[PDB]
Amino acid sequence: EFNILLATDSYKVTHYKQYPPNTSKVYSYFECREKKYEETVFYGLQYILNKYLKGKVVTKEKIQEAKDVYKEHFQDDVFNEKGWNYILEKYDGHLPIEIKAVPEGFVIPRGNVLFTVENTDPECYWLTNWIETILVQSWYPITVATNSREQKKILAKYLLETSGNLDGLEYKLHDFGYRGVSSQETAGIGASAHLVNFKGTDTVAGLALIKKYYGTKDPVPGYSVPAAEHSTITAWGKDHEKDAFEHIVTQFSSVPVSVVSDSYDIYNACEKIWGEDLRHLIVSRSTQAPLIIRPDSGNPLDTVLKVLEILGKKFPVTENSKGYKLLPPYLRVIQGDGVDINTLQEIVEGMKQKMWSIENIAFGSGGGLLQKLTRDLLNCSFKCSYVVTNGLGINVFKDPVADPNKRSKKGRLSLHRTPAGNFVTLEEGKGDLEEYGQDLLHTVFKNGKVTKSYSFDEIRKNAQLNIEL
Amino acid sequence: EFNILLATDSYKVTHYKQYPPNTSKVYSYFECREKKYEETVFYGLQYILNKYLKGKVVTKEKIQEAKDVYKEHFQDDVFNEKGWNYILEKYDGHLPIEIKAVPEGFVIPRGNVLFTVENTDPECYWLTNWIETILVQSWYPITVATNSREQKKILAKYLLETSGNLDGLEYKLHDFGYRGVSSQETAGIGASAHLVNFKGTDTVAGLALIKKYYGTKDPVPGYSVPAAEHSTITAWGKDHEKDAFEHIVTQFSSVPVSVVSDSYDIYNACEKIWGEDLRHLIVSRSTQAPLIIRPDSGNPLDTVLKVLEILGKKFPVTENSKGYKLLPPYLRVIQGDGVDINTLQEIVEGMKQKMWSIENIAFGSGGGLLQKLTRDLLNCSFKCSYVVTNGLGINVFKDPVADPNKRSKKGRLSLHRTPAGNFVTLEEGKGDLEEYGQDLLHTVFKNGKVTKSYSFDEIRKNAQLNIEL
Ligand SMILES: Cc1ccc(-n2cc3c(N4CCC[C@H](C(=O)NCc5ccc6sccc6c5)C4)ncnc3n2)cc1F
Ligand SMILES: Cc1ccc(-n2cc3c(N4CCC[C@H](C(=O)NCc5ccc6sccc6c5)C4)ncnc3n2)cc1F
Ligand SMILES: NC(=O)c1cccnc1
Ligand SMILES: NC(=O)c1cccnc1
Ligand SMILES: [Cl-]
Repeated sequence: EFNILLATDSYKVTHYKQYPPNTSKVYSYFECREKKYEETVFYGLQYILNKYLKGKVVTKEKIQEAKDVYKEHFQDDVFNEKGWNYILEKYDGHLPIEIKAVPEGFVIPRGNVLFTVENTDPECYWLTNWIETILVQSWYPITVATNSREQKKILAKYLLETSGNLDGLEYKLHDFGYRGVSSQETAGIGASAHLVNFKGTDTVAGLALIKKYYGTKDPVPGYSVPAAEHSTITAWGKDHEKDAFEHIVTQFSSVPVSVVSDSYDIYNACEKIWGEDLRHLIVSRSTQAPLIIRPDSGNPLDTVLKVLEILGKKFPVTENSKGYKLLPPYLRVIQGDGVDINTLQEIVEGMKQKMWSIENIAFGSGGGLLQKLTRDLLNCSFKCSYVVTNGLGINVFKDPVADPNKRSKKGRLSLHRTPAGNFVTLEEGKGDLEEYGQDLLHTVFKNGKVTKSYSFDEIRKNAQLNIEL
Repeated sequence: EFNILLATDSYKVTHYKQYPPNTSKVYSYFECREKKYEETVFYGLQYILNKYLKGKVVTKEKIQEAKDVYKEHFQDDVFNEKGWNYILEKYDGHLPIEIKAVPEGFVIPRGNVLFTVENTDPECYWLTNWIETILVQSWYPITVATNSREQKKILAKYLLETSGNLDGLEYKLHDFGYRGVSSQETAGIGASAHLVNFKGTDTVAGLALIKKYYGTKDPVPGYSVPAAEHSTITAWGKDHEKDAFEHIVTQFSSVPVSVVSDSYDIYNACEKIWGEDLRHLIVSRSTQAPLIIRPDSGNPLDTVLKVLEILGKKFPVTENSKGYKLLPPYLRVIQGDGVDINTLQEIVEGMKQKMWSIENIAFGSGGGLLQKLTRDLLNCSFKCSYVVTNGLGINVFKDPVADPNKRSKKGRLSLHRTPAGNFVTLEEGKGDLEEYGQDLLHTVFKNGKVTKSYSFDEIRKNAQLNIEL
């Protein structure tokens, strides 16, 4: 079982002896600091509140196990067994903490308060920063959702430019990162953060997380189609690649099917196997069940252009109303090797320069989508900004001399609409003056209970693009 | 509960229909492909075998749950219920799989088979690659352990050059990465891959993972010391940084204590507060309990050098037998910001040029140690190499025209010691010829049971550096 007593950085165990004497309150906030990723999607906190923070999280056994571990870990007795016993006996193991947060799915510019944490009992002044480590891991669902939405921005721009509309935009970036992430739990969290912006996923674990912690009107959060891998092609033997292709397309004749075609020679497969030997099987296919040719190797842009050029000469190409070339509706393409936000931009721009519509293509991303991201990318940070000591509050901050980018905000914080409809974070309790209207943070957690929640449908609506609205 | 049926890439649900008819065996292997990271530490598979693969992993309830999710996910009934029901009835939900692997902790050059997977029942030919996604996630503990051990090599070289020995080498790279990773489960896995090489960690989760899945003779795998964060300093007030310092070194007067000193001005704090105002508190400290000044900002190399020059002029420096300057034993330094393998190399090289011993310093790394890594880095791959169809085995592989690096191995594989003491992977069953001694691959899993396991103590032994030997 999970033990929140053992779910923190080791040094935090010793933090209670470091605060000034008579500290009654510790108040802290989370932000994506300014340093392009100018705006972030807030998503993932609700998962953490339910899975790890709500309910009876303290028991006598959990106190005892933390005791025994920390005695040997530090080779000394520094564990605050008294304060954890106080929480057990006084609150039946419920955390005396208040967390206020911007609604999930909201798109907020960099450098604004996203959530705040404070203790609701003077005796638990140390508890605020104890749970810093758990809460800061929200950087990851925030960064996946933000990085995924930025790629959707690129995709929407070139789809609209080459086709005249945004049809099928939500299926243009498909999650292929299950194997490429660091764990099963990461796969679920990251796939759900992708599904805030798109509908296509192969990481099954995201669907379960969404249903369990957020919910949707529809039965399934994400969708997928039948597809081949190298083992199901190569197992037929090198000389029988055509037999594998024919068997697979026939097996899924009425639904869309993706067939990786680069096992030996991608160019030969598109020109000779799909384009000649098996062309009859492809042309008969329905509009709703196209053959999706997937290259998996080589330079991502060079491969897509040569693949499209080959198919354009074996298959009937039309020109759409914007003047961009279109494969017949039974034939499409997916590029799922080496796709990240940077190469995605290079591919669609190169496709447009060669007059190919983005309608022809979808993208799969693995490591780029879920694994190649860090807390440093959006500068996610958690800092103390206000404490009460001897009954007097003081506005608290850091201001390192060698880096003004690491300066932290001062005092009690609030998030507001500006008169022009933008966002601003008010410092030093100044939101109490009511010059900017109402604080947009809501209490989402108080004294062990989740007090406000959002369905995954609300989050998706919140996270939409302007071009979509 | 965890459902193995919902723990794979979506398209693998459809793969049982794509293999050639009359296929009785699918045999697949894992390698860190060649393309410096010339050798990898094999670590982490035993965690996955116990947590996810062993025992009764299939139930009627699980099969039903999977059936309903996949019907909506694909908008088609494609799930192989008969195959999963066959496993329930014939083997009480135990997976008919055999996994052979190199012992954990072994240091193997790139491009060598590390483990193989095959089905043991002809009806379950599809199951070998169903569990590809689960197994491939071993890239992460392998990559953390490899990257951490390479940094230990760098540290070992420069400590030895500057001090004449390796005393304290195992404590020179400290895991700060708990908050910087993507999830709780990732934190446990990655911190345990670090403890294969070092003893210092602030990520408590990794300790429980080791004790539960690997084990140690010692009470705990990793250790830590009391340490301050910015909140415990800044909470005292901007004009009271000196009061916070003095309160903390007195609260932890008999154990080693790390104090972040860059809240406002790292160089003022070293020169004036530690250097003059609190110097008396410092000089009296024991060798066993030094003050560890920690800079958390600026250029990592420039800050460490300036910090050491400042301290060298306020405290009595000695010159060791190699001619390198040594702080007094009650005073040490830790750089725990912006540290990865590249900058770690720049720091110790810069310290050597300025004639500072590596004895003076340790390093703390967070994102670099546990989160800034991908499967691309060691090119961890899982590919099918052998199948039996119609009673005949055939050697299977991919060989994309665009990339020579993506070529896979052929046939049944074995791992051997060469005459010169190196390693070789024999293809096409040629290990049967017995010209190369015993296969170093061992059956670690068969038909639902873990058949050989290793203690964390033997893993640390296997992963030792040559310089340590
Ligand atoms: C693994 C994977 C599978 C499919 C898609 N995908 C669906 C698209 C879509 N839809 C959704 C289905 C009904 C309807 C539809 O016409 N389908 C067929 C279709 C159309 C275009 C493309 S391009 C690559 C595949 C494909 C398939 C509306 N519209 C636009 N682009 C879409 N891409 C992307 C993937 F990464
Ligand atoms: C968070 C943290 C804590 C300690 C270390 N750490 C211990 C070292 C060691 N030891 C081990 C303990 C007993 C004994 C010892 O002298 N201790 C105190 C000590 C000595 C050197 C240094 S340098 C930075 C900190 C520090 C502390 C022998 N020998 C060499 N270098 C060592 N670094 C590194 C960290 F990142
Ligand atoms: N459906 C796919 O093509 C896929 C899924 C997961 C990983 N790689 C590719
Ligand atoms: N002990 C430390 O100094 C520490 C731990 C975790 C994160 N940052 C710093
Ligand atoms: Cl209890």
